[PDB]
Amino acid sequence: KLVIWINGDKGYNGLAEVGKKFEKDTGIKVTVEHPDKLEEKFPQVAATGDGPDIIFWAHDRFGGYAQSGLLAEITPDKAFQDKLYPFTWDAVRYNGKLIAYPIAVEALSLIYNKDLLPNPPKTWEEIPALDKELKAKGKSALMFNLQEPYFTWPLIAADGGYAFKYENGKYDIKDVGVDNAGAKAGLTFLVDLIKNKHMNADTDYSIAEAAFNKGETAMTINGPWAWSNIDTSKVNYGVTVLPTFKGQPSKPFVGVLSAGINAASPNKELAKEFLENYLLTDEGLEAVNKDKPLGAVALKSYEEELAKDPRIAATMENAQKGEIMPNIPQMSAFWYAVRTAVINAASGRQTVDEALAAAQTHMDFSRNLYDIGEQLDSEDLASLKFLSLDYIPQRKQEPIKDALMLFQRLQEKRMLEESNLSFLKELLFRINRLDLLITYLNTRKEEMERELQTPGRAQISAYRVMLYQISEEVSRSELRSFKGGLQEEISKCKLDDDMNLLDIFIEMEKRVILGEGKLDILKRVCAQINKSLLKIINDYEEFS
Repeated sequence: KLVIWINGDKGYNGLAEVGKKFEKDTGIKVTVEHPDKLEEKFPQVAATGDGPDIIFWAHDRFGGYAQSGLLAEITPDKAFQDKLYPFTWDAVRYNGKLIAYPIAVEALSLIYNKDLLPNPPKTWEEIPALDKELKAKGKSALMFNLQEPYFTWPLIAADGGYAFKYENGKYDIKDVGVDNAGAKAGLTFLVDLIKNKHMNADTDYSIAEAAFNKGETAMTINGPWAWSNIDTSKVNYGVTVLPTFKGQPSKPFVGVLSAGINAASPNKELAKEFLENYLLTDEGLEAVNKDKPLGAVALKSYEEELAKDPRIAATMENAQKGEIMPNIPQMSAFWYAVRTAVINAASGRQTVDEALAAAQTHMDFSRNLYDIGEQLDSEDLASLKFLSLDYIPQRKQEPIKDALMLFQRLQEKRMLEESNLSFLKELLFRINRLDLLITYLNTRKEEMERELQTPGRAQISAYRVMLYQISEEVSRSELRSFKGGLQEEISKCKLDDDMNLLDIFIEMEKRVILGEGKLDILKRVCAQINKSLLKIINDYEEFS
C-alpha cells in the first residue's frame, strides 16, 4: 500500500490518476493526499514510523529530512539517470548519496511587455540607457521585487557570487561569498540603478506586479507562479533569459520539486518502479501537468514537449545557468545576512563593501555557533540549560533539543549576538569547556578567570553557580543518598530514578524550599553525604 503526500497547490489528483493506472497492473493501490502544512509535520510523524511512503516537496527541505535519516537513499539505474537533465541530481544529494527523484524545475525569468517593449535587452547594462527612453513617456523600464534576496540574487551572483560552494557532491559550510568581487560588482550595479532612479527602492513584490500588469513598466523579474495573474491582466507578454551582467549569465536560485522515499517504510521496493516507470514517463508527467502545470520538468523527454512554450523554454534556460539552492540548514543565516545586506546597501545606509562584509561576518558567526554546538554532548546541554534558567524561561524549554537551539533561544532574548559574546563565553567557562573557548572564541583560561571578578560582569548568579558546582561533586550513588535523605524530610516532591540532582534543585525551587536565601534544607542533606559539599555553600554565603 503506497501513500503519497504532496501539496494542495499541485496537480495531486492527476497524480492520483497515474496512481490508478499503477494499481490495475499491481493491485496495490496508491492514495495521494495533501495534508495541510505537510512539510512541518512530516518530520514529526516519520520519527514515529508513520509518514507516507512517498513525499513530494521542494528539494531544499529534503536535506533536513536526510540529516535525520528520514529519507532512504534511492538506487536509480544509471541509464535511467540520463533520462533527466544533469544538474537536477545535484539537488537531491546529502553526503553525496542520492535521496529523491527530481520531478520539476523552477526559476526566475525576465518577463517583458511586447507592446511596450518589442525586444528585451540581452544585457543588464543596456537598461539605464533604456529606462531613460521609456521614462520620456511616463513608463519605467524595469520594476521587480527588491525586498527579498531571491529576486536580487541573480544579478548579485552573476559576476561570481555564491552562497555555499558545491564541489564534488557536497557543500562546504566554510566557504561562502557573499563578500567577493562578484557579489560586490553585482550589488553596486543594483545599488546605483536605485541611486539613479531607474528603480524605486521600496518596490516590493506587489508594487512591481501592479506596475507591470497595468502597463506602467516595460519588464519585471518573476517566476511561473505570476503567469496566471498576468494572463488575466490582459497584457501581451513573453518571458526570456534574464540579462547578462559583465558578460556573464544571471544565476537565479533553482528549485526542484522532488519525490523522496520514507526511510521507515515497508514499500521502498515498490515505490521505486512507481516513480521510475510510471510517474517519470511522458505519461505520468503529462498526467500531473494536465492537472496543474509542473512548469518545466526534469525529464528530458517531456521537457522538449513542453519547451514549445516559449515560457517553459525560458524558466528552463535560466535554471540551467542558475544556482541550485543549497539544501543545508545553514542557509537560514544566508537569507538574513543577504536580505539585511541589500536593504542597507540600496538605501544608502551602507557601502557595498560595508554591507557585504557585514553579511560575511554574520555567516561566520552563525557557522561558529554550529561548530560549537556540535561539540556539546547531551550532558553539557543539561548543564547549560540549568545555568541559563535565570534568563531563559524553562517554560519554553520543552522545545529545546540541542545546544544550537539553546544558542538561538539566547539570540531571541538578545543576550547572545554578533557583538555580545560575553554570556556564551561565561557559559562554556562555567561548564569547564576550555577547549572550545580557545578553539572557537580565542579566550584563555586566565582571561575568563579574570573577566568574572570584575564586578557586575558575570551574569550567571552565584546562586546558580553554587548549585551547579554541587551537582558536579555528586555521583549516581551519591545521588541515591540525596534522593532518600530528603524523602526523610517533607515531600514536597514526586521523585524517581529519572531525575538528576539538577532536576531535584529545580523541583525544590518549584516547591519553594530552596532559594537564594533558603538553604537550611540544602545544608542538612549535603552534610550527610559528603561533608565538603557543605563548604561550597559557606563560601557562597560569605559573599553578601
